Amino acid sequence: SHGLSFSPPLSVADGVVSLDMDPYFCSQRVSLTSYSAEAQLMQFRWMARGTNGSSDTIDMTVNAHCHGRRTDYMMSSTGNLTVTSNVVLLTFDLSDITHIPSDLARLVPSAGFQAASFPVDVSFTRDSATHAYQAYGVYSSSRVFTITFPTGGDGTANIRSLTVRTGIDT
Amino acid sequence: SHGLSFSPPLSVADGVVSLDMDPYFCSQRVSLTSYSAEAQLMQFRWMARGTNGSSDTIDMTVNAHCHGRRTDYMMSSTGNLTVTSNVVLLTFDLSDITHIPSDLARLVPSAGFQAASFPVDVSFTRDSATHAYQAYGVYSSSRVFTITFPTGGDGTANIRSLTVRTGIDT
Amino acid sequence: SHGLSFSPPLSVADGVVSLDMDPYFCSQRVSLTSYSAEAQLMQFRWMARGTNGSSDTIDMTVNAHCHGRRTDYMMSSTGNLTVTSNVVLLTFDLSDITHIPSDLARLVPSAGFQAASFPVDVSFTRDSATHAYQAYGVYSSSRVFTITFPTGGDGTANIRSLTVRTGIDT
Repeated sequence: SHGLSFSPPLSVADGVVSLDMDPYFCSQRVSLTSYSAEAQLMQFRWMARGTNGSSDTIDMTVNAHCHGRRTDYMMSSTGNLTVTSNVVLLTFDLSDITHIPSDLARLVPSAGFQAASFPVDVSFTRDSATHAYQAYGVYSSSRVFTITFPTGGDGTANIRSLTVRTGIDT
Repeated sequence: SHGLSFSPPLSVADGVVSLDMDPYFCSQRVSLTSYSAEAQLMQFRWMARGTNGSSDTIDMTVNAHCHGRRTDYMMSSTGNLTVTSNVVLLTFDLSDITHIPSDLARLVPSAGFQAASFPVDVSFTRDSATHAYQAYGVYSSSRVFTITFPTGGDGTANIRSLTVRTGIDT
Repeated sequence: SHGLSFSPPLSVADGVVSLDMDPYFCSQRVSLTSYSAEAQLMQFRWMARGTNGSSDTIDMTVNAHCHGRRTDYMMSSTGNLTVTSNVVLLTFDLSDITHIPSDLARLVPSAGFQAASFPVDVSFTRDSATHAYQAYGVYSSSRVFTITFPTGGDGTANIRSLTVRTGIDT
């Protein structure tokens, strides 16, 4: 007879058998329960880059609420973005963050999450009018996602008061 | 002495003891962590059925974002819905989907979830004005939920640009 | 040789080794999966207290959707709130709830969650105009959170139709 062996996330050390727990995901308070890691509200500025229908950049003030392995993004723009077409792509690369939090892992999506486009709420003012769209993002790599949204009209224009609301599973 | 026996989700095969993991819920990367299953953004059309305060139907364009065991619904209507009263019930039965994704399990709520009404965001235009409500749905069975919302006024009318935003735990 | 010992959330009773599961977080259906606890939609009234930029109180009609260890709050006000400044703090203490649900644990945030400010969506009408803000709350203790939001203008005024939308991890 072979004895008993323990496969991850089960482990054994000095006769004690344990469940190894990601504290951002789970903990025990006797029974197996939700995360024990402290939540963070991160505040930083993110320079987004127009990558299609714009060669412009725009500063976003970002509040990243990290709770368990959910990071929720609340972004607001200062400035006008120059658009050239009826659709624009705005790229969000982790290198274009100033500040940059130490828990950078809270801004990288899981491999599971990265596999699909995800919903992004977009609003902005163009020609004094408030536009609002159900847009979509997709990660191109683990550090970079691009959102795609309508500009409100055609040709060259300036969109202002850009808000972005979305979230990722990390 | 009886020995040791392992209760689900613990299991033993050839001396190796494991935690069986639903990959839509959890995985191990050494420690027990969040889901490893790939996210999906599903796109299909859903014919909703007025079931009270309407005998009409309306085509919805649905984006179902499946991430872990969360499915988030973003629906937008093409067409007018005929209403007859100040409140309407709109039924969403899985059989009235065209396309219909192969991972249909992503559109069935958990028994836990099904036990309560859940929040649904509803908006639409009636008489040129944009209405918006915090509405509620409830599953009648595991395949069928009905949302209940105000129509914006009284008697016969046509509501347009119907949006529905909600999510289910599957 | 010492034998094998089982650390929480693993446990052993009469030779049977188990994973103890918080049913609000997890269950087994063979593999380890999401919560099995029934969801609740709670409905109660909550008297909020102006604690800075107001010495007033305001009745909120609250719908608390409890699903797993997520509680989502949908609040709507009846009445005017008297404000005195350009920013207001509104306190939500569990003692000021009437009704008060028996599953009060669904309205206490986790120690993890409590550690950070969290996003709160606020809207209201002032001077006939509809204001809307991305606001923030923070728990001062496990029973009491305070939201902080702009009033829409300055000096004494009355804000009406106050809505509050937020959620907590419990």
